[PDB]
Amino acid sequence: NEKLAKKKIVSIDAGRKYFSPEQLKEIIDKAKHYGYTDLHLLVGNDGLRFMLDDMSITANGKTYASDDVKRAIEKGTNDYYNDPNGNHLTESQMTDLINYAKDKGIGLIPTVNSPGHMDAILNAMKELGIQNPNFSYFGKKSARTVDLDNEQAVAFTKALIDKYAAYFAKKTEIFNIGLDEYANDATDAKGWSVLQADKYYPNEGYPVKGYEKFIAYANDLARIVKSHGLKPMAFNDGIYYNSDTSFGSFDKDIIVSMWTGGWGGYDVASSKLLAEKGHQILNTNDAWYYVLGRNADGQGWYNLDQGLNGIKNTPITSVPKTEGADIPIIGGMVAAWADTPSARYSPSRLFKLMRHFANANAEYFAADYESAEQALNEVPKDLNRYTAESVTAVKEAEKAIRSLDSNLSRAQQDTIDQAIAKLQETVNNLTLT
Ligand SMILES: CC(=O)N[C@H]1/C(=N/O)O[C@H](CO)[C@@H](O)[C@@H]1O
Ligand SMILES: CC(=O)N[C@H]1/C(=N/O)O[C@H](CO)[C@@H](O)[C@@H]1O
Ligand SMILES: [Mg+2]
Ligand SMILES: [Mg+2]
Repeated sequence: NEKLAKKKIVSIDAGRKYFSPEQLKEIIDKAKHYGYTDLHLLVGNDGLRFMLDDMSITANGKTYASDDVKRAIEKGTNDYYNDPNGNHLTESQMTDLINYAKDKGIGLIPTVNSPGHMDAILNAMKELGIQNPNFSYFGKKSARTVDLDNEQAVAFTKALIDKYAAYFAKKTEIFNIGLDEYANDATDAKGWSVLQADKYYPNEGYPVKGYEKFIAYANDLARIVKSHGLKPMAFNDGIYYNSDTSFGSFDKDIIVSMWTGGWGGYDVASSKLLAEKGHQILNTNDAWYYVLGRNADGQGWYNLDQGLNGIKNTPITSVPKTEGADIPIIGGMVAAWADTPSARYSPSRLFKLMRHFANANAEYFAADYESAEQALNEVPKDLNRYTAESVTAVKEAEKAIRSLDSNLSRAQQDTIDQAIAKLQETVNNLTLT
């Protein structure tokens, strides 16, 4: 029961790349079928591909008009990637999508990423007329990351997150504020080091109070999200980067999506340290990542074969960087990404990844009762014209299906399937008096 109670989530990068309501519905269908609990839909991730009906934003002592914010975001997204399939989901489409998922017992968790992976928002701010929103590192400007010294750019971004969080209030549980990979383009993936550097290496031109300002920013977004009754979530890499607790403390109410154990020269906090600090953890192990278009061995990092191997070899309970500690989890999340958003989206490949994650951790995933429900619906309603003996058999087989534990896992699917087969057999054996 502890296993089935955890979240099982599929994540889809619909920030970089357009996904239609139809495509997303198909993903929800498969998520439900395979025993998942939630769809994690990035809508702000480099591109920004979700537009509310009212996008007016009040910040910087004015209001930026809804139609101007919309045009600025559409344009800004296209400058990142002008997807021939579409630009953004509308509010009507999102509301319907959330309802469609809810009716299948699937939750939706959105991400609108900042202060990194926000290319489109930075573009949109410039189109509105806000100056120099981008972070720069010794003359190299980030296309993805806002400068936390820029009060006007920061105020706008916070007000945009508030606007989205207000929409998602009461229709979702968790809002992912992201926070991953600060200035990864401008700093060669050393952005957290750069933000912390001035404290330890002063008078060398590193950003003054960089990391301290990042903690304040993260905590302000957390406050914003919490005000709407949503649980804030964020990726782990910048949270106590280098295990450094001396700059300040992160809001404990931020759920940590633990996706990386770090790499050479990129020393992230262990999941042990994060749990000890009082954060709940969603295991988002990059062992299971799939980047669209990288479809076989040799086709690059996070290719489909690598992800399928990661799923086979790294269970849902194996969290990045545990230090050998027992790390509790709220659930696990397998993620598909669109780093090259011109890549073809292949539903079958995504569904293979999803199916493998479910099968490899089958005790955690809900069983499928849909065919059992259908089988019961197909039983002839009136049995009077059949022999007592053949009728009793059908009634007992029906009882057997209705008696199944309603909380079986995917590991126990055969119990359900055998019960369906028995009912079908007894119905075919009904004999006219
Ligand atoms: C908003 C919406 O379309 N809801 C439908 C639905 N959402 O998943 O599928 C159910 C069947 O599974 C239908 O009974 C619901 O009417
Ligand atoms: C939290 C996270 O996963 N961040 C990035 C990532 N960094 O290595 O890997 C993915 C796959 O390349 C990218 O799509 C993500 O934007
Ligand atoms: Mg650009
Ligand atoms: Mg009926």
